[PDB]
Amino acid sequence: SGFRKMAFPSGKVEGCMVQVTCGTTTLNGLWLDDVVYCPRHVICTSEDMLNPNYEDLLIRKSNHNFLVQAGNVQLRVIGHSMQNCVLKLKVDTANPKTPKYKFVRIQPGQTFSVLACYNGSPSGVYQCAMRPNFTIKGSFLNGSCGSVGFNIDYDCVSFCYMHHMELPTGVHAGTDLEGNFYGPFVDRQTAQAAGTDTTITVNVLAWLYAAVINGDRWFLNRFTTTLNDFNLVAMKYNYEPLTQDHVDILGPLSAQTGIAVLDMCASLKELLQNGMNGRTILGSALLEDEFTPFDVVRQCSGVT
Amino acid sequence: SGFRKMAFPSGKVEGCMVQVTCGTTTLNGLWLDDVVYCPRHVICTSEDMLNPNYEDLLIRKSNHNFLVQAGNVQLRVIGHSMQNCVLKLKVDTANPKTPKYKFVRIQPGQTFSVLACYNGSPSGVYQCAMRPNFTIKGSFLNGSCGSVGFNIDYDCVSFCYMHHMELPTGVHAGTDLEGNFYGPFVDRQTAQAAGTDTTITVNVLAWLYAAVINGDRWFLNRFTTTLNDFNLVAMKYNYEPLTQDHVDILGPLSAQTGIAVLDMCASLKELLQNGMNGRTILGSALLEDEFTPFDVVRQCSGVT
Ligand SMILES: O=C1C[C@@](O)(C(=O)Nc2cncc3ccccc23)c2cc(Cl)ccc2N1
Ligand SMILES: O=C1C[C@@](O)(C(=O)Nc2cncc3ccccc23)c2cc(Cl)ccc2N1
Repeated sequence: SGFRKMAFPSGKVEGCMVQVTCGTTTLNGLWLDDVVYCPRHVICTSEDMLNPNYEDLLIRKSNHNFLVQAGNVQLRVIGHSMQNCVLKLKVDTANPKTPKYKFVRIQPGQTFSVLACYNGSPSGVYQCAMRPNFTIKGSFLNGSCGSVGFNIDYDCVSFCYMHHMELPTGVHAGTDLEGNFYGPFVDRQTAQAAGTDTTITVNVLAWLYAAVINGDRWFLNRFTTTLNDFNLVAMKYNYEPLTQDHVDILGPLSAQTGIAVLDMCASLKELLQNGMNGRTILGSALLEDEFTPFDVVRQCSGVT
Repeated sequence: SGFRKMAFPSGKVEGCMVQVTCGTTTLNGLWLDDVVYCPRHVICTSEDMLNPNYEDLLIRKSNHNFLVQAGNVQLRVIGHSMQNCVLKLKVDTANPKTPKYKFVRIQPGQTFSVLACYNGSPSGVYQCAMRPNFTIKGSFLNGSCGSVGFNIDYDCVSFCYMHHMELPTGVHAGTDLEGNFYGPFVDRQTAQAAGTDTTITVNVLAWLYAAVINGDRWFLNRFTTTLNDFNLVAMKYNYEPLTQDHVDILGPLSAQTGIAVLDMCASLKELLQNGMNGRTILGSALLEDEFTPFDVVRQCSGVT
């Protein structure tokens, strides 16, 4: 028992991290097969970042201007291309530590592990969620650019996120591995509005099921609700509306605990209207929305 | 910016995890050089665990009864010995993935990363603290035994914890890598009292400094205090007494923020006496004690 914000083991991703330098800018790159992926802002100077013309800036660059270092050995760049907001540097050596992998674009509300890196070196691993507004509440400093987000299914690493920037608000923005930003964000040093964020309702319900599985049951009540009634409350508290799709994904947890989804919704409704009254759930004094129903079942069943 | 409960990258430890079977019991082992370390309860049956005579039980076992599997290849056991609560299985092959390592016994209040494993396979990584009462609030299911806790300093892995058991209270207990339990715990299926736990005061102060570094400053007040006055409050709220040693370790954070340690103590005193009033600090509605002053500086400076 016990419930922790658990990240995937980072080993398969650590073997892919490289350092990419172009001019005076150094950031992280992801080496898979004979290709290194990194943010396209690696080609910028400080004056360029205010309004960069990436096409023009990349033209002034040659393969030899991209210094790729894997650990302490240098990689030879034989090709360069821009795909949306990432650069793909073709190297002459295939990474011998390339795991089985996929590039996937995650949906908001889904979770992933981030391997924070500096100078191509892994420094830490943490679990986070893609916010409904397409930002991530990470932990990233200057040089962290190029760090990736991923999920692991047995031996396959699904890369879903590459870190690009920190908005003036302190939240983080980035792309999938094809260079498409999640959200309305652009890779420019400009004020950018992230939308109104909401709480991931299905995840909070999954975490309430994890609390029940782990003995924390004080919040359970003698009430039930309807999807429509619950959603009136969810709207008032900036929670994502619950759909039958969310109810269906909560099926396994509803079966394991024997608590119908709408009964757990009623518990959540009372928690939202009345607060925690100074109590905690799984060691937290607020409602946690960074565990999906899949995460809760995985952790509560020990999937390796 | 941003502050996350970050674990160390688990790659160096994943390369050491093996599966150890003895009779019908399977748990995790740690393969370093030509030695596999695992909990000595691997030699027990269910009836044995109530009051095991480990010396007698181990006598009935031979090298060939210990099945050690690294990934999918079998290791040949050429020696077996019990050291306190761990078994050391000498194998004829040195682990080619053995990182530079040390066995260290951590002090209560210190933190470490856990690589949760099942059947010798890593399933997740999370950061936790050794509670002042020598328990850990982990996330462990049956089969997790043998999972280890560690810290990483550049290329050196300091192993500090091996998981042994879950107490009836849901908290976790285990040993250092020499088999010495942290706390009064014994490896028996018996009711065991963990002492009264306290909050790691120096860690909460470090986390308050991390909040200040990250912009969350609402809790800062126009007050100061003395070590003696603050400790009267710490005693009342089950917080560890603050010593000049803790003040000295907070030095770097006091210098970075320009907030004297006793001024931060006064902020903490008001937070303890008056609560959070429905506000949050670094996304948390309670006072976090699982980040040491070293963790805060490391994360806030990006040490790889
Ligand atoms: O300040 C910058 C540099 C930049 O490379 C960046 O934000 N990176 C970092 C990434 N993540 C977190 C950070 C925290 C502290 C400083 C830097 C961070 C950058 C890139 C873009 Cl596409 C737009 C604006 C900027 N503005
Ligand atoms: O139930 C048991 C089996 C035992 O191997 C154990 O607790 N392991 C597990 C370890 N960690 C978490 C768990 C959670 C759920 C079940 C098992 C857990 C065990 C070992 C000892 Cl030295 C004493 C009592 C016991 N009692």
